[PDB]
Amino acid sequence: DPVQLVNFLQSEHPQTIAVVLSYLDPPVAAQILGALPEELQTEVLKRIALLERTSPEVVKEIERNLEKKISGFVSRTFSKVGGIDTAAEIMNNLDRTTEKKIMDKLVQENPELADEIRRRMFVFEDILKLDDRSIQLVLREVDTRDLALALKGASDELKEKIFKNMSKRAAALLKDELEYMGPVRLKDVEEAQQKIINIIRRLEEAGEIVIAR
Ligand SMILES: [Ca+2]
Ligand SMILES: [Ca+2]
Repeated sequence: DPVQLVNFLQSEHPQTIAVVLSYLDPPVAAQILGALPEELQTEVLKRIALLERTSPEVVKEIERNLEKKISGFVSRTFSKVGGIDTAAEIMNNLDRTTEKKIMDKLVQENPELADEIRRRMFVFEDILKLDDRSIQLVLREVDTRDLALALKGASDELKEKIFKNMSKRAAALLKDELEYMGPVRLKDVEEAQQKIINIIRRLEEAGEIVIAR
């Protein structure tokens, strides 16, 4: 059912439809053209054909911004390459014997790098490997809004590890807000989780807690 497309275009003038249809894959562009009112059809195609001779000023402006946005992505992504994030992602994907060997050597040789990589490897579910005191320390820094949102994207064992580390009442209160907030978007769960991730990272940066490995 493409139809919502047809109504969008139905009430436009031929040159605007020609401009709109030209940024599509031609089979899609044809399906839409075929469904447009019969009286508009021939003239839309004529305008599509003659579009590189008329050449609207809007087309160049669309390219001038398409160009800049793709350019900037390329510059932000590839001007510097590698780094601590890359290193962390690689270690998370290595076989356990290899990553223990690499981490073991870095604890001897360059201990602060090992720590940087350790912090950067941490991912939300790694809270399960934190000890109770560490979790308790993390909780007195995170607010209940941020925590509840973050757990809406969590497994039971994770939720349980949190519940065991708060007062018997505040656990029951937390369980309640999780039941009654409902619809939340992935984006909001991610940054809530990331807010917590940074707190865990800052606390280990200060030597307040240990991240297991
Ligand atoms: Ca980079
Ligand atoms: Ca440190």
